[PDB]
Amino acid sequence: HMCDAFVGTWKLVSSENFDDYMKEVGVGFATRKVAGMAKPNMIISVNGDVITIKSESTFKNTEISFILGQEFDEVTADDRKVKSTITLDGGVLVHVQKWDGKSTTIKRKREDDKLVVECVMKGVTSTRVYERA
Ligand SMILES: Cc1ccc(C(=O)CC(C)(C)CC(=O)O)cc1Br
Repeated sequence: HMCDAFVGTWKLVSSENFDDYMKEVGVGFATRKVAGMAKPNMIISVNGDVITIKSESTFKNTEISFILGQEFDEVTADDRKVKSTITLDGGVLVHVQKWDGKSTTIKRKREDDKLVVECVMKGVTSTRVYERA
């Protein structure tokens, strides 16, 4: 029942500062423009200890399955090859991605009826708000 309140199908409804976050990550112009249009469906499910987060989008579909605290390989939507570790900290899913000596942290939280995604690269934060689909 660890991630019960995250499970479901969610649709992106708002984004703030995503272009700057993507710049800080190293995403190039064309990918930033096309990625920034997308309104993905995020599908979260749990089976035993395995959490799956899928993103269905007009830009790029992605899928990760993981066990909390156990590092895994991830190919991000912008085609970075990262090493990811996801933990639960006070009810927040905390996702750290490492690649090329860089790091970004993505936090996912339930707030009211929304799922709020905060993406941080150095001093730059983007906030992406999802509602139930
Ligand atoms: C270029 C690009 C396109 C999409 C995404 C994501 O959707 C994942 C995050 C950042 C975690 C945001 C979210 O899930 O809404 C990331 C990058 Br970089």
